[PDB]
Amino acid sequence: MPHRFKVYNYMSPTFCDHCGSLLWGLVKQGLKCEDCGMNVHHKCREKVANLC
Ligand SMILES: CCCCCCC(=O)OC[C@H](COP(=O)(O)OCC[N+](C)(C)C)OC(=O)CCCCCC
Ligand SMILES: CCCCCCC(=O)OC[C@H](COP(=O)(O)OCC[N+](C)(C)C)OC(=O)CCCCCC
Ligand SMILES: CCCCCCC(=O)OC[C@H](COP(=O)(O)OCC[N+](C)(C)C)OC(=O)CCCCCC
Ligand SMILES: [Zn+2]
Ligand SMILES: [Zn+2]
Repeated sequence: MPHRFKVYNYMSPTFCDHCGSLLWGLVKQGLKCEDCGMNVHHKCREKVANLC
């Protein structure tokens, strides 16, 4: 099933579940899936399989 990613403000350092690199920045550092909690870079979103 597709994910439902929504922009998220990460309060502690957090790494992208797709590529492994840090979700760097002060705010809105990436996207969190509302249904499974996966965290991704904005630009990793299209690389993620529809396996929510
Ligand atoms: C030496 C690190 C160089 C890269 C800088 C990345 C960074 O600063 O944020 C990654 C936070 C920072 O850890 P913190 O210093 O904020 O404390 C959390 C550590 N622990 C989870 C064990 C309680 O670390 C983690 O939570 C887990 C990943 C640690 C290895 C990543 C290189
Ligand atoms: C905090 C100390 C740890 C240093 C960071 C370690 C690290 O993970 O570096 C790698 C990620 C790369 O993330 P990027 O935001 O460049 O994009 C990765 C996703 N995609 C390639 C698909 C677009 O890039 C960064 O995070 C570095 C900061 C980039 C700009 C800061 C002025
Ligand atoms: C004096 C103003 C400094 C200029 C920096 C721009 C800024 O205000 O912060 C913006 C970024 C978002 O990243 P940026 O908009 O700087 O670049 C995009 C990075 N990526 C395409 C990989 C997502 O949002 C953040 O939270 C990071 C804080 C700044 C780090 C970037 C150098
Ligand atoms: Zn999901
Ligand atoms: Zn990523």
